[PDB]
Amino acid sequence: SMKLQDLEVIVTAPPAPGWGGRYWILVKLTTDTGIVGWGECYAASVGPQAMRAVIEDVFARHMQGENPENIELMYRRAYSSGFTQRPDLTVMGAFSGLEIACWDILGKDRDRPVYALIGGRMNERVRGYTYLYPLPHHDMTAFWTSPEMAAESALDCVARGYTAIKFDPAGPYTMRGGHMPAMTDISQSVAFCKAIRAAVGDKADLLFGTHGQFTTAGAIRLGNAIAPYSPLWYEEPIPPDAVEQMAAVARAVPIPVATGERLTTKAEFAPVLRSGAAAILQPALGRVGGIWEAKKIAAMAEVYNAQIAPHLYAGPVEWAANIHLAASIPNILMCECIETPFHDQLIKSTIKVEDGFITAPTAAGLGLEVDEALARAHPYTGNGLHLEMQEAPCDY
Amino acid sequence: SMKLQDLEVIVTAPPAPGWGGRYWILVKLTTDTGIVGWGECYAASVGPQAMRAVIEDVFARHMQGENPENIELMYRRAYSSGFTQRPDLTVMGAFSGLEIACWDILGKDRDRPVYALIGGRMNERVRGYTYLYPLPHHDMTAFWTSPEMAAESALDCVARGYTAIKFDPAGPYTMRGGHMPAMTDISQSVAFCKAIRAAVGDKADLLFGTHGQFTTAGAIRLGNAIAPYSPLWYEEPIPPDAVEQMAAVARAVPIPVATGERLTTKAEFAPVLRSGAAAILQPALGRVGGIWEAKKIAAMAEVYNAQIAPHLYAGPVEWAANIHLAASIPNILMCECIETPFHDQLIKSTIKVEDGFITAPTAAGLGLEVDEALARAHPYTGNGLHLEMQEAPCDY
Amino acid sequence: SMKLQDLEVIVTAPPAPGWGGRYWILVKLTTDTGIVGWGECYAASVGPQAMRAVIEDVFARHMQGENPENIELMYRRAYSSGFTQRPDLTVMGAFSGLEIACWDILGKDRDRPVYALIGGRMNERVRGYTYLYPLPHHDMTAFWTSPEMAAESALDCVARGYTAIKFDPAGPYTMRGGHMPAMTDISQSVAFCKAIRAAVGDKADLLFGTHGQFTTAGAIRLGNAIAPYSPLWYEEPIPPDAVEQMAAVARAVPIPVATGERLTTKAEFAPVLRSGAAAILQPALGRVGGIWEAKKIAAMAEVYNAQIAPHLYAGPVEWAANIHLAASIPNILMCECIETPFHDQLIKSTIKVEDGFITAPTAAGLGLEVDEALARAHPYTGNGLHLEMQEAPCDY
Amino acid sequence: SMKLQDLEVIVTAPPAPGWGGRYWILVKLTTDTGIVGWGECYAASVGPQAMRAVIEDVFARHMQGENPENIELMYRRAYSSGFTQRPDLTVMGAFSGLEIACWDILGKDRDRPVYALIGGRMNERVRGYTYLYPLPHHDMTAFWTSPEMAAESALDCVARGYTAIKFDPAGPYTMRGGHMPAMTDISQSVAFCKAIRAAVGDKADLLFGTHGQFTTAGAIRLGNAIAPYSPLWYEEPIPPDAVEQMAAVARAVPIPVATGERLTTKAEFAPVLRSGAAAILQPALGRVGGIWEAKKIAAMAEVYNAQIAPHLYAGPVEWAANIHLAASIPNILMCECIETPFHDQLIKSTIKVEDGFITAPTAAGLGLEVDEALARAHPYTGNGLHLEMQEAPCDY
Amino acid sequence: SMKLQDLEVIVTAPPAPGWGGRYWILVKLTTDTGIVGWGECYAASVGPQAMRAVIEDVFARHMQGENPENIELMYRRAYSSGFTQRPDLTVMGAFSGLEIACWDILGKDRDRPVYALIGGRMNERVRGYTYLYPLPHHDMTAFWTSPEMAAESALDCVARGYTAIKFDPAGPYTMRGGHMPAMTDISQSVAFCKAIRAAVGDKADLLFGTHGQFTTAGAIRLGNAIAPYSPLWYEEPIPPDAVEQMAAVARAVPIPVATGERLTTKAEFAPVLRSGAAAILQPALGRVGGIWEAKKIAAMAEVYNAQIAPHLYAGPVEWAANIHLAASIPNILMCECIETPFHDQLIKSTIKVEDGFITAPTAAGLGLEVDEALARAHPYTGNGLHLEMQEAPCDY
Repeated sequence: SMKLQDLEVIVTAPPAPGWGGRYWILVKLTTDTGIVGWGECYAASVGPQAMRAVIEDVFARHMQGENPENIELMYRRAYSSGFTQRPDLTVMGAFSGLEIACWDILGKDRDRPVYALIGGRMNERVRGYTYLYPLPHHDMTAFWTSPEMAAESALDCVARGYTAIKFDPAGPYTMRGGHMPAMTDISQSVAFCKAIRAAVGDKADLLFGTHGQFTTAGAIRLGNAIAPYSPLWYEEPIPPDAVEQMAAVARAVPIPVATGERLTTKAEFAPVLRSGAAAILQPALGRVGGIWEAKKIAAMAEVYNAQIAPHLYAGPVEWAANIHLAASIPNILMCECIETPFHDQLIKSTIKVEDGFITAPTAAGLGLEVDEALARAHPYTGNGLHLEMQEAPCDY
Repeated sequence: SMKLQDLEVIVTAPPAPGWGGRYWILVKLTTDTGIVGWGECYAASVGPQAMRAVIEDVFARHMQGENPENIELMYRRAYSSGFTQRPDLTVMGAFSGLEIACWDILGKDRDRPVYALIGGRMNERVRGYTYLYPLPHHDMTAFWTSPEMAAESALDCVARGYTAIKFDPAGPYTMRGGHMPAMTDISQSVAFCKAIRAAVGDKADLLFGTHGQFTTAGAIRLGNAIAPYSPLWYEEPIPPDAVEQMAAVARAVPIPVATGERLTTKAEFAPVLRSGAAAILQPALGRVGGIWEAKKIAAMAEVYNAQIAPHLYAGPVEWAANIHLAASIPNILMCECIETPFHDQLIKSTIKVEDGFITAPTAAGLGLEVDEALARAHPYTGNGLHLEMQEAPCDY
Repeated sequence: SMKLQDLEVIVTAPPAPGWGGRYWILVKLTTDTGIVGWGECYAASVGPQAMRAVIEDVFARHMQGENPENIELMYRRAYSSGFTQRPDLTVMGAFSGLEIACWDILGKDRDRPVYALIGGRMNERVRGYTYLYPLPHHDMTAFWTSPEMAAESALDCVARGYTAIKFDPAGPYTMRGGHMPAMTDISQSVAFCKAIRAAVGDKADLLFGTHGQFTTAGAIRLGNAIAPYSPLWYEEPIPPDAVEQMAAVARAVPIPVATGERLTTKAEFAPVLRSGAAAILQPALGRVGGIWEAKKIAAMAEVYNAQIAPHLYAGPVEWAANIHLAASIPNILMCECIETPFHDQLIKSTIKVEDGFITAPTAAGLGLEVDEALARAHPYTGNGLHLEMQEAPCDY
Repeated sequence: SMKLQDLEVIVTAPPAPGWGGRYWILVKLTTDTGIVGWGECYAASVGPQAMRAVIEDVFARHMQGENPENIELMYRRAYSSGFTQRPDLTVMGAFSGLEIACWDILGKDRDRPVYALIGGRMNERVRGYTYLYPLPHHDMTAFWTSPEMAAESALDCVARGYTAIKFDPAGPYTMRGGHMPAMTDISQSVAFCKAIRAAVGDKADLLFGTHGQFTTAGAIRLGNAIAPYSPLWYEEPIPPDAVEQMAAVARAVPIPVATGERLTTKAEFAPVLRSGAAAILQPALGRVGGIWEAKKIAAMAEVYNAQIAPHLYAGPVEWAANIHLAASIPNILMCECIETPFHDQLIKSTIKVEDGFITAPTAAGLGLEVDEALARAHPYTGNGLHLEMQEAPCDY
Repeated sequence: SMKLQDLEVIVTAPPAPGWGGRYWILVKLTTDTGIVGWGECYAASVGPQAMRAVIEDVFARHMQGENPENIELMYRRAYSSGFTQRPDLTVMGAFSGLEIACWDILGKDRDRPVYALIGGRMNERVRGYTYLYPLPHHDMTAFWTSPEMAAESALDCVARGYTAIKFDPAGPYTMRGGHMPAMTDISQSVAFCKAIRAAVGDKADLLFGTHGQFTTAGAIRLGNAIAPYSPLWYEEPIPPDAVEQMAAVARAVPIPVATGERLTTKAEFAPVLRSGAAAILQPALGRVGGIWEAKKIAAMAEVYNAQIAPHLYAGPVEWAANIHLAASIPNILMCECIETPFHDQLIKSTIKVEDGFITAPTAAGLGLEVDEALARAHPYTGNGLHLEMQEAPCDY
């Protein structure tokens, strides 16, 4: 009948230049019958050590002993934990990773690809995209304020088959809340869009990968400045804590709005759709509630004629979860990709970006072979968080 | 992979008094590997023979030769058939039954119950309800306008474990569209409620089960008249073709509004939730687009703090799908039930109501032993449609 | 007094190149007094043979034996059939054709043109428009992605007296639901507009004739990309299954939105006008519920200061119905025309486009002389639907 | 085609006690081919003498020498007269009566009843209702403030077969605008409903026939007070010049609101429906724009799940146009009736109320035989308008 | 300036019967200058052990080595931790308790009560209230379903000077989400209100203390049922994850809605007020973001003419922060109180309820003298969370 039994947490630090963050939180579950599943947690409101305790509390309290088929039940338990029953970002981070592991386990038990268990091969291939990263000759410090070098990266990404590319020239996000962009921030953003569009012409779409730096006013001003270059989407124009405000940006600029990487559960995505705050949803599966929760959200997007674009600023296990969701949904737009040697070998190259696209895996579960020894051979030893928000204010 | 190859359509007609309708449309699917699934189409816009052609077409065009795992894909094909991509009540009725059979097949192939493949056993048991049917010693003509006899039935249902009962005392629905209830329609309604509430007290809920006879004005007048007897739902107050009007009713009466049986696809249920037209959804699985589609709707009701009460005015195969949906969703209210000797024997009693509740089936697929020879022995020889809207006007 | 007695269904297949689709579903009704009427059905959710049974069911069940004068009555039965009373796309497709045939009958009985029966000659002549089709010297396959050949074709349309021309360069529509355009899809749309606008100058309006390929975001991006060339309308920017979304496109682009060819009944058109989803309504009379239902819709659009543009992707019979509707309403915009030899011959040339306009017919009924012989000598033997949604995704 | 040629206006004055008003304005049209049609104008802003000049002007400018078939065209002309194109109550009151005569003419030319021309026999019998008028033995002046005597009248109406009766005990309407009812106005209204509901029980519906006397606040207070007696409708709760405000009453009281007897054209009825100001429309056909205009309005009501209750405070001719409209619309609710010997005599007893209902007429046109001699023998010699608004304030 | 230096977490467990929960999480902060401040964390998503790691992380990352005066800055840091900047229930539960200790420290440094620091003594006495707990002679298990015994408790509370009492007879809250109440749930709720209102008369207000058990529909049914007994408020009618939905209850029932004990930060309270979801806010200070955050929220409530009713289901330390908030805000309504010997002892009887009220404290800071030894002598040895959500479904 099958029962979840063992939990291991492995925090692994990607090697410099560390595209993808300071550390990835990996979970490995084992059933009483020995079926092993991998998952990944997306949480950094507190550090990895605190998260370990959180993940183990979630697992023991709501999941250990349970039949892995009972995803609804386990979600309801974690979501309701401690008389809450409302989005707990940290707890959901914990549960999402464990839940993804459950799916990897279910695919192995059923001997099918995960997407085959959740609606079938809707898509043979999935369109991918990547951030513009420094080229092996780019001054890695200048590269981040250089329209010219970004355009070079864009050109290289296109040659590799990518049909869309993301970037954020808009300046620093801070702990202070939204701020008005400096004029130089606006000019910079225009120069980037101008340079990158001129480079790739029609061959690719531009994704403005803003990080919620701005007040509604600021976002609108910046939104209209980059409008002329025909960006596919305008990501997180304002901080994730004001739904009606983001819908206000959406109405005021011609660019489609994208958001979701910092949201969790359908409870939070529902109002985003209902108000018109975004036309493109970007869950981080390691945060949002897992694959199933994300299937629910994707069905919601359908009735708003909206598309999903799964977030990735983490490791290849989370990414695999994204691919499997992407594969099973009619309204997929594209999957975010982070192509590094370390991403590739953590899973022994089992899933791969091929000329811009990702093919639906054939292997069982997530289709991964996780290199646990490599994972353990790279411990995190910093005291920072996976991601961090600047202390200093915008520079005028 | 398994491919769907064969299709058999079987129209069977319930022996009198025919609780459940004039005929049930069963589809029996078989894959190339010899696995058999049963589905049930809920479609009566035209007769069984036209529907047979519709079902045959839909199957050959969009499903035959396809991996049964690909439910998303097949739904998209059917939904879009012929450059439509909007709800087609007749095609979707055909697809719904085929899609159901697909899940029976997948359940057998995985050797698991259907609910285990769609989120797991969220519910060990499911609350049931029945309509108030005449007792053996009841004049089967007088019964339907009799508060006194309806109360005897109410009592009999309570003694049998049922914790909820439905009735409709409000007069006939006609081809004409909504009308104003005769004042005697309101009086008879209030008298039913008075009698049934008196008899059961707290042991059961009252489900006022209208058939959309009324104009908005009329529906609101009726609703306010039966509100004192505290019904749990007010079902289809008006016709299924004006969401905003139903919401109007919902805002003007204290009773929760239930609707669904005449709706199809999530594209029609979305505006129902969005506009406040109904707090309780009642999809007919043989009509909405199948089990998967209904899972998406249940997920949608979920962010409206709303619940699902699967419709049943058909045979035991559709009921079975209702119950596998029910067992899998946290936001289930109750399942419509119809206990007749024919229902029971058509599935060799494999699924049964017990003391008002239904236990999550255990066997593979839908968990049924369909008695094909018995269904074929009961051909439909009538001229009528499964249901009919009378021609005569409301009698004043 | 006279009654509807006999029905013949005749499916006819136009010769290549096939402007008008794969087949037209013609209905011929005969009264017991021997008067003959013709009509056309617009339905392709299932194939010709299935429709035959549906049409035959609809007629036998609700129309046969009935006084043709009773349009309201027969509509209520079909609309309500089998306890539905919400739009059934397949049943209404069938009914519309029978309904149009009834009008032809009525016109022949009254010895007056149909328009004279439904409000009189409001318009002496009716403004027409056409798709841009390949000129004889055009590469058939290259033409469809060539701004240059389109402008050549558009110039020929102006020469023949057309004052508006339609085209769709935006790419393929798929069963997957709305997608985001490739930048090439946008570029190409712009080049088509630039080219076609430069050729015709003020001499003709451009109608951007899109097909619901896109997501709301994608539709908005495309929309104000083509705005600089001043299209008279922006057709079906998104799929027909999300009203509120289409209104969202309408608020965001400066172009007037037209829609309706995949809609049926006033019940579906009412929320389109009410929501501001479209300023221009394009019923297909063979689908929408017939000439009468279409008059009701046209009067509805009147109180929204909106107009009607009858859709044609079918035969001269549906077209005849369109023109009689057109001649009878104040708020007529224009009438889609498909000028092929076979369109002409099937009605022995009884109605003609002349220098871009059609003159109100004088002959009784629809004013046609249908060439049954011709129709029967062109049967449809194909396996496809009149129209079809492609399975492959948009190419990126 | 035949052309409208001659106009004859005939103002006739019902004998005492004169239920139906001070005078009816009849029009008699003759075609060049000698066909005679009768209609009725409903206009009293200015007196009989000024209205003659209005009617003669409208006829000569817009309708004389036109084919009577061209109803849309003639409406467009009158509606637009003198660069207006917005509802002109006075002009439309003239055109409505002329329009009705056109339908009478058309029915005779076609040799069918008018309803057979406008959608056919949707209804075989029309449900009727009547004001509570004094019984012979009643003090004709005490009666209007006597719940007891009103109850005797209602009870007599039920014996004659009526299933709904109307009354207004709410006090006088003044030229001042809406006022707050005196507490005595409210208590008397209550005492009327109580006595009439007690007398009729379920045998008849109560139609509260207010005359827009009250401010919104006052309307709401009155409505709530009478709610307990369950009136089918609450007529003109406030003046007809603030729709948003009437919607406010409708939302604040449980009683279905009815209005329309003082509105004209679909341009004024659209906002009523659209805002939820009324659930029941009551056009006066001699004012609203004619039979065709009433048809468009009825179609509009359909998509709001609302009904039509044709107004009558005039002669038998406008009543006939009411009956033919009612016969042709699915959403009829009931027709107001005024039973006096003079009504009967003016049309030679040709259409009658029988046991509460009216059977669809059979003779051609309106099916009337108007007694011109009797009309010309009853000249209006008074100065008063058909109806008037009190000068004196409400009495507190 | 002084800097926060040391943190000490102390989990303490109230003795039986343990009103106030399973354990309280206290924090003790010391400055480099040796000043000691106490606070209380309100978090139970995860257990005491995980929360320690959370609290220690938050303190070390964001507050250690900071001037305690910088409350805005420390909040901004914690709120934003790890690129979040949206409400994190778990992290905020940690920071809230730390924040309270900061205020205790500040009050001591300034040598004034905390309220004197945050707007001053707006109120000299705070109005209090309490749950109905069992009286000694009560069967401690029969009591919770005994209207009779609850009435005895309420009556005892009135003798002690309370002017408002809270109770919840509505049934259990489950991890499943909202459910429909059983009729017995509704009848018992009614019997509770009746017996308690009868006993207290006008001497006290009834606070219906529901726990978000119900679906919207169910919430509305329950509310209407209890309305007659005139409760001052209706607490958490539904789960805290659908504001639009809670506003819907508020509009549908006459009882003022209260909520907030499960929300955090002004970012979640703003939409509540803005949508009319609640008229009375009840923040748990140990969860919402601290005393300062509660102050901003109270100011927000002011412009909505809404009040604040500080939540307490924890120890005396959070209660103290409640009292100081209450003392400083114009729109206080009442403070929840839990009177156990252990509450008293933990703070050495230093703040007390007297005759239903609490007098503004006088000693510096929180005005408490926390008994660390008593706290450290009552370790939590259980595994359960402070509160939990039932697994079992509602019993019908």
